[PDB]
Amino acid sequence: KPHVNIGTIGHVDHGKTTLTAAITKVLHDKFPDLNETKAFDQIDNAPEERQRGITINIAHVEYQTDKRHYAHVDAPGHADYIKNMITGAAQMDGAILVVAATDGPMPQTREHVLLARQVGVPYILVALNKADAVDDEELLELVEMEVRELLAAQEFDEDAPVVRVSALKALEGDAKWVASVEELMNAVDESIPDPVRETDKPFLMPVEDVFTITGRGTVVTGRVERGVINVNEEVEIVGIRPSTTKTTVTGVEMFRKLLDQGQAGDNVGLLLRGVKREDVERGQVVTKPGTTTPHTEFEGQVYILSKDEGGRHTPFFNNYRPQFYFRTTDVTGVVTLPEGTEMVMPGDNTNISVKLIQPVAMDEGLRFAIREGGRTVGAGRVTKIIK
Ligand SMILES: Nc1nc2c(ncn2[C@@H]2O[C@H](COP(=O)(O)OP(=O)(O)O)[C@@H](O)[C@H]2O)c(=O)[nH]1
Ligand SMILES: [Mg+2]
Repeated sequence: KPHVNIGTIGHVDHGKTTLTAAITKVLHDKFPDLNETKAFDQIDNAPEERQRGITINIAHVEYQTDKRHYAHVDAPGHADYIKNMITGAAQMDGAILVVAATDGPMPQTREHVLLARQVGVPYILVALNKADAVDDEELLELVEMEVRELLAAQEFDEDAPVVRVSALKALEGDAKWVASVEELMNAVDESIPDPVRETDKPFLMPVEDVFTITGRGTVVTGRVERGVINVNEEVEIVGIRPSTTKTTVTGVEMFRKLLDQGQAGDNVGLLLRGVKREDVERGQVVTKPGTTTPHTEFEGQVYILSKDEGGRHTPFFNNYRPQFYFRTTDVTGVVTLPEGTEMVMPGDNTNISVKLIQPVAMDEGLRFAIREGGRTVGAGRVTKIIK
């Protein structure tokens, strides 16, 4: 019964919210287990979400098929999709592209799929909507060519399936189009690959602080993001200071217990053999040995907080010196703007190149904040690393 994060993406007036309403409905009349059929009113008039200091407008919805339980996310505004995806309100494990068969792919449709590659969304599949209105069959055929050629150039594939649906007629109970969105949810079931168990990910916990206890005890604290660790297994601290450390954890303890295994998500304290207190910093990470290494230069995709959200006032140029909150620490780096971009306004999303004065353990698809002395001015995700 795996849990999966998906969402509808596409142009405005193309019927993303309708299909989301149809999807939840089609499974609620067809399942006692599936949650309340949500109506267009409460999905379209989406609530307001504030995460990491950024304001969003996101509609969360849950439903489950017989193969997976899903966590669906929809937004009203296009910019909200820019916000959500880059700032991770939906660490999406799949995505449903919505292409209205009347218009076809529009700038956002390309912009959404493009941005899907920037944040590492593994799969995108297509829901050819509004087929209740298109007479011509060979027009529909071509509408599939433009898309499948949009998804092919953005490193996706022919493997991804296009499903002609009607988000309206299925929503209105028409058994011919109700079955159409039914096939979608089976494609959704099989096409999107199974998202890895956060337990089965390789071990990773960011360091939060460090103290001296007993005589030989130098505890490190943090909440495990990835994986689990067995007591006395070698770990690897990763580069707030320039070097790469290596030590064998000798005791893990959560609250009253002193476990031999800490799970992903647990607030845990790790006692270590072979380093002292002055060898560990916030933002350092205790990885499984050799799984991850710390880089210094990378290529990211960042969203800048706008005037209305308390974002930066002056636009910034190359050789911009902010801090980058990679995990539990603010590391200062310098910017180079992409060829063609001379200035970054508030509001603007952009690709970006960054050189850090520090080394930081990082992988692609890692959220980070951009701050002016603690005050966050933006956020983003790693897209490409260099050196
Ligand atoms: N005929 C038809 N109209 C649709 C369909 N899906 C959505 N619409 C229309 O599209 C309009 C906006 O739908 P909505 O889901 O809010 O679009 P989005 O949120 O921008 O993706 C509504 O007035 C619907 O009547 C469909 O499958 N068939
Ligand atoms: Mg919408």
